[PDB]
Amino acid sequence: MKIAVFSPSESERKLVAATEKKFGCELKLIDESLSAENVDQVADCDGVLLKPLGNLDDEIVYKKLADYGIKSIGLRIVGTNTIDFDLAKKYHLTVTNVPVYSPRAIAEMAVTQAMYLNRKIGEFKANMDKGDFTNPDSLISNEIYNKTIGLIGVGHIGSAVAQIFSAMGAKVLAYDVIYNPEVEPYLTYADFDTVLKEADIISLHTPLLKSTENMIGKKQFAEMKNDAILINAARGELVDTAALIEALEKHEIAAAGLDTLAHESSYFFKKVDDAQIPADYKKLAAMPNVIVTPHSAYFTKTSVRNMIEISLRDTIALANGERAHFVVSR
Amino acid sequence: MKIAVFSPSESERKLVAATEKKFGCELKLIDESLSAENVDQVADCDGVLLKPLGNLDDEIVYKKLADYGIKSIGLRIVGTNTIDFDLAKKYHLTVTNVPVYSPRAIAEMAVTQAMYLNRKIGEFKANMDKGDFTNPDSLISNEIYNKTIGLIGVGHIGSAVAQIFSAMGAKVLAYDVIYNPEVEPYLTYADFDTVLKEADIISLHTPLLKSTENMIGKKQFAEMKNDAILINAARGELVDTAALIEALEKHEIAAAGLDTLAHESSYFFKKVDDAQIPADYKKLAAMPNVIVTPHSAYFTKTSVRNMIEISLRDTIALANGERAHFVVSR
Amino acid sequence: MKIAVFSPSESERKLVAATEKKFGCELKLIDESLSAENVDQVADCDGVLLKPLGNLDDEIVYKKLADYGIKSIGLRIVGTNTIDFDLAKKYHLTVTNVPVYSPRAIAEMAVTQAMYLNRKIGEFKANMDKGDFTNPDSLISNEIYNKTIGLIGVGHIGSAVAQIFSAMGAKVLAYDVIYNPEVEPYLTYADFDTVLKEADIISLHTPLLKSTENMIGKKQFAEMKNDAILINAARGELVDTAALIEALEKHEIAAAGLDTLAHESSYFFKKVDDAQIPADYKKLAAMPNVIVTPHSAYFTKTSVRNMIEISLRDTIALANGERAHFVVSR
Amino acid sequence: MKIAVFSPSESERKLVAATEKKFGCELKLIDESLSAENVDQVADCDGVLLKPLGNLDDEIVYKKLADYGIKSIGLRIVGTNTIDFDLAKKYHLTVTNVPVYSPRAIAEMAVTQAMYLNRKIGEFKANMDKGDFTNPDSLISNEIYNKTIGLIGVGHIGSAVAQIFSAMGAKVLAYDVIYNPEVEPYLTYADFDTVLKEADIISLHTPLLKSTENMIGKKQFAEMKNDAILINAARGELVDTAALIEALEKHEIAAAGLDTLAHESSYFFKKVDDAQIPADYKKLAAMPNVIVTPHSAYFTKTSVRNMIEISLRDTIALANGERAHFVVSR
Ligand SMILES: NC(=O)c1ccc[n+]([C@@H]2O[C@H](COP(=O)([O-])OP(=O)(O)OC[C@H]3O[C@@H](n4cnc5c(N)ncnc54)[C@H](O)[C@@H]3O)[C@@H](O)[C@H]2O)c1
Ligand SMILES: NC(=O)c1ccc[n+]([C@@H]2O[C@H](COP(=O)([O-])OP(=O)(O)OC[C@H]3O[C@@H](n4cnc5c(N)ncnc54)[C@H](O)[C@@H]3O)[C@@H](O)[C@H]2O)c1
Ligand SMILES: NC(=O)c1ccc[n+]([C@@H]2O[C@H](COP(=O)([O-])OP(=O)(O)OC[C@H]3O[C@@H](n4cnc5c(N)ncnc54)[C@H](O)[C@@H]3O)[C@@H](O)[C@H]2O)c1
Ligand SMILES: NC(=O)c1ccc[n+]([C@@H]2O[C@H](COP(=O)([O-])OP(=O)(O)OC[C@H]3O[C@@H](n4cnc5c(N)ncnc54)[C@H](O)[C@@H]3O)[C@@H](O)[C@H]2O)c1
Repeated sequence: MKIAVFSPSESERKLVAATEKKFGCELKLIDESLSAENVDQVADCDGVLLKPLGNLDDEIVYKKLADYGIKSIGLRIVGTNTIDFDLAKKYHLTVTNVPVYSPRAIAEMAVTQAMYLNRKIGEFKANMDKGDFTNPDSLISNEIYNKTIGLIGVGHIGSAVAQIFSAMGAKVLAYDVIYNPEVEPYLTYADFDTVLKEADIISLHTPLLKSTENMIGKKQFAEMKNDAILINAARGELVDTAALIEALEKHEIAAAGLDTLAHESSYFFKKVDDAQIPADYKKLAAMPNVIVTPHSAYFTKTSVRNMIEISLRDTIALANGERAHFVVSR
Repeated sequence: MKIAVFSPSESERKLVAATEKKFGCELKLIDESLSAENVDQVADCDGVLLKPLGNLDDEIVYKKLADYGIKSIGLRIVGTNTIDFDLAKKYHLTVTNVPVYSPRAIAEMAVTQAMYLNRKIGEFKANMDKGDFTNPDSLISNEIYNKTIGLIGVGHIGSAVAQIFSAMGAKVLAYDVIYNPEVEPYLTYADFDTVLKEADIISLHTPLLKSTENMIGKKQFAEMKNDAILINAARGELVDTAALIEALEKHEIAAAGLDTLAHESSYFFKKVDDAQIPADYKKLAAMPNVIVTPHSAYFTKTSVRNMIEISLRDTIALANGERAHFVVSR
Repeated sequence: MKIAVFSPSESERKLVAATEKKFGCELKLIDESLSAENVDQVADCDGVLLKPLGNLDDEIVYKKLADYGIKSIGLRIVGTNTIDFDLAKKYHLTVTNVPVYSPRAIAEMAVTQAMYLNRKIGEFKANMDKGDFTNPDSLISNEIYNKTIGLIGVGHIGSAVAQIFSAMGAKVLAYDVIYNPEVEPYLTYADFDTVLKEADIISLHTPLLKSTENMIGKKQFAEMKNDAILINAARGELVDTAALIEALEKHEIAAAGLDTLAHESSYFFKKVDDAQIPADYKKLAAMPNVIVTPHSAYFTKTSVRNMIEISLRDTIALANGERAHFVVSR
Repeated sequence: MKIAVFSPSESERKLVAATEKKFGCELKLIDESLSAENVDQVADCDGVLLKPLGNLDDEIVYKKLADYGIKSIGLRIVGTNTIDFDLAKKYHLTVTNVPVYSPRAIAEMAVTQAMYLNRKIGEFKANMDKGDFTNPDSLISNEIYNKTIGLIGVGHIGSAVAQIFSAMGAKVLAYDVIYNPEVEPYLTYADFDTVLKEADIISLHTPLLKSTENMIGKKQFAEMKNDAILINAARGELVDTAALIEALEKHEIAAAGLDTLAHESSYFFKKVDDAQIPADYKKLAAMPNVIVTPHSAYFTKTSVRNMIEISLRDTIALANGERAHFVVSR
């Protein structure tokens, strides 16, 4: 039928025809995200796909959706915080989401950042920018199969990181609160401290909770090997940025790959002026042994494709009164 | 026994003591390369270990080796272009080398640079510098298991690139003029032209011969995919640098990672002033979709140790009358 | 505390001390499974672990459990059919289970059987038993990386089979009703018929439903490649045994590995006399190109360990009024 | 051109036509091995392709080759023990061979037999025959990623066994007298004795020399784990068959898979009567924890094709004056 798609990305636009054909449906793209202003635009539609910028706070929207026969909120993301479930239940609109879009995409960004820093390519470049094309011992590297990898958390994504590294021959240790037999071939569970002590490469794969805010701080960097490489492609708030920067400057660790940062929402996904970018980012950005990507581990064709198709699939099912995989409503 | 060592790296120095214990021999360390000037320091030595800066022109050195009972010359490296094998023969100096110190060192540089450029991490950084923290579609990436790898030449190193990439799920194609059943679990043989046409990532592993100089030029960039990544951790002269720069500038290929570059001799392995760095490097280094490392793919602990411990071991054998594994002709 | 363990296996007995220590609890093993007769034995216990032979039909058991403070039925299996949930809810006894004990154990049995039949070791043995130590062409094999694998269903177990085979270099196709991004690196989804047509090795990984009873029958064997190898380490009822036997005898397929068979419960896990074993089994047993194991893909140390520990873990939690992973009760 | 072929296998016959087209040459097929009796059939031939049953004793054959312009002798196999290299030299017959036709053929036999015996599939069958369909603890297995593999010798084949096993998650240890950096991602080097002590699965990949005959005897079985699996797809004479049988009978090791056996010449590759089969084979074949295959680890399509297409290719080159890759000394 006709499904409204709000807040389409440049990348989602490229998929529309394929998607229309595959699902035998029409997509109606609207350039802003859904809000009391432009809800009058789903009148001609049977369902709705959202990428909310900011909260759906008012109920004039939640009502007018019900009026037009819409029975679902189809989210093209994992995050649900913009969705007032108070109102959702009230108007009988269920909510679907997209939790798993591509674990390998994030995983591969993690491994990639780790590789580059291990090989010290940025430091070399910094050396070269100043005229130094030597091979000093300080920039000596090592084969990845001589490395121990430490995962904090596993999940779909950590599971994938281990698969990859273990496939290159590295030894992989993980701390976790749940035991999962699936990953045993690829890693060995150990506890938190042995993992911080013995890892050459550490990568974060922990959900953000009040209990894990700042779980990597000054104490942990000191416990880490001085030539270790931290990677955080999980949640910025897991790491104490200042403790990081300091650990970096005092050489208590060797490098870092960050696809997330605390207080990122202020500048990530945005165009901005110098005066708008925070100073901690600028510090990390100026370091040849640091990578920062703007939270784009996810950003592959498959992630983008799946974000559309999984959300559409569920949303159509609930337009037919059929059953949808990824509810979050009862 | 005592084996002399010429012109070690500062990281070669770091292993010395460990090597002495592990072999149970002494290592008379001389900073500068062997010459008529320092040849007499070998008097009290059994065998010799060589890293020649330059051609070994003088003959009075080859005589004096054989007058000191030196029965072989142990290249720590793979090159031979300074050994006058004619003089070696008269003085009955058998000549060993190290051809295989760490294929995976180099394979991993090549993989590492491919993944970084695939994830377009430097293009993201180039944006972030100008205030842009978005995810435009021009920087969308892909999972490695959706890419095709094309190898020109295989060899020890290429074989290793194929193992790793195919272990991450990629299709690996390879062109070679010699068949090796060993590598078929990891790749599929194809014609040169089909490799260029079909490969998303192309990595060169072809020796520099007279018939392979500028093997990749204008014609061949023309034949590649326009989102292709070209990796050269082999020999700079395999690639026509102007053809490459033009191809990059015109977006006829997507990225390149080069550990080696035509005309590098003049500045690789040196400290130099802006004026001494060529203009073709300055262009490449300015491109956020390019990586240049200073021929450091080899540079791991493992390599540095093997450069020493493999030469030593054939040098001690030949001194004891035994078999060396890496004797060399012409 | 003290947890009763009913119907302990010989293998579970070997784990008890380790388990007691790890969980800081006492295990009380009872040789029969739980029944109205011996329920008076959990009086001294705080929870209960079951391996039911046959249905828990009567409620004298379900009551007397409640009387003694027991708040859970802790199953050391996946199957719940013996559990009268009518009565469970009635006595406020929740039910836990063990769905995932070791996917790799089943997966590895599958791969193993497949390998052996591909290499034709049994046919060779049959040849040898008669005095033939030749290498006839009919018993020529091939490298596994020249093979295409077909999975019907994926799941945890199929996912694992693909990982392994793909790691050996084989091409892996799967049909499935759900899309799972996790397995894309290891297989390629295709539809049912292409998979039956193009696979050299096919393995079943489909749950038993009325819709999948006999889904492999005469029609399918005919569609399969004549030199293909079917493996069923899923559910016996998925395959039409007579259609199988016939396909085997007419050489419409080449071999089969079966850890399950229709009407197995009559003899599996049992000691029996010749007159007690069915004729279809005896036929398949007499074929050198057939393996039948008595439903023991699961049977490793890890499966057995996990079956105990996962069921104990949950069961203790519910003894404390804490939360248990694997409920099946509401 | 025309190349004669002597004593092809019936599976060698099957490839002939395909080979002719792929090379664009003829293949004059002669059933029996080259002799003074059939040497004259080569008159109209360019080069020759050899599978000698026996010693090439006569000299008048070597003369007549060189009178027919035959410049080389192309062994399709790896053996040389029937080539009188002395006579080859006078007649200027350069002598090629095939040492590397398919390392993975054999590696995969070795892996296949290890997994079958680890899963104890034959011990289960031995039980099922006697009416027992249970899962006693004496037949419990384990996941491959919990086992340690020990390789005595590496080589092309051993290297392949290490790749596969380490790709399934196992720890691989190897003893060798030569260092190869290439294999370090897949295994870790150790002493001979620590390999025997620590390995759950042991696979031999050591050439039969005078110094390796009965390399595995009573002493060494004594040193192995008592649930160890010994795999010999190398050369029978590496193992003391009586020591092995005694070790099995006494349960000093857990299983063995042998593709090769001391004194096999007398019955491997033949059809024979009970009376002609030795008693040490009869014992082994009776053990459900043993596998004997008739030296067929090599036997894949790929091998058979390479035995022909690698010899052909060096034989055509040498006939055209070009370089052969597998010329042989002594
Ligand atoms: N940068 C990105 O592009 C991006 C995108 C999506 C998700 N993420 C983040 O990456 C993480 C990994 O994703 P996933 O799908 O593999 O995870 P998941 O959410 O599927 O599973 C989380 C896992 O973390 C572990 N864990 C739970 N509590 C923990 C604790 N207190 N301490 C340590 N470990 C704990 C458990 O193993 C659990 O299974 C997510 O939690 C999310 O925060 C990042
Ligand atoms: N960047 C570094 O740090 C570094 C250091 C040392 C060596 N290298 C280079 O890495 C490269 C890969 O090494 P390798 O072990 O594969 O080399 P190798 O010498 O072991 O074999 C190279 C392969 O190239 C193939 N080849 C030959 N002629 C060819 C042609 N005309 N076209 C295509 N292929 C051809 C050969 O079959 C051979 O198998 C080599 O060129 C080596 O010089 C790089
Ligand atoms: N022999 C043994 O030792 C043993 C032990 C446990 C389970 N099993 C069997 O093996 C199977 C695989 O286990 P698992 O944990 O990987 O699976 P699972 O139960 O976790 O998942 C089942 C999967 O099968 C697929 N599927 C569902 N319906 C289908 C249909 N109609 N046609 C084709 N495919 C469909 C889906 O991908 C689904 O995810 C189980 O379903 C079970 O029957 C065997
Ligand atoms: N069963 C079959 O079908 C079949 C067919 C052909 C060959 N093979 C055999 O398979 C075996 C493995 O082949 P490969 O390619 O590894 O052989 P290879 O000749 O390539 O190398 C064998 C390795 O054994 C090592 N070695 C040498 N002396 C040793 C000693 N004293 N102790 C321990 N190790 C030592 C060497 O370092 C060498 O690396 C060989 O013995 C070969 O004869 C079997």
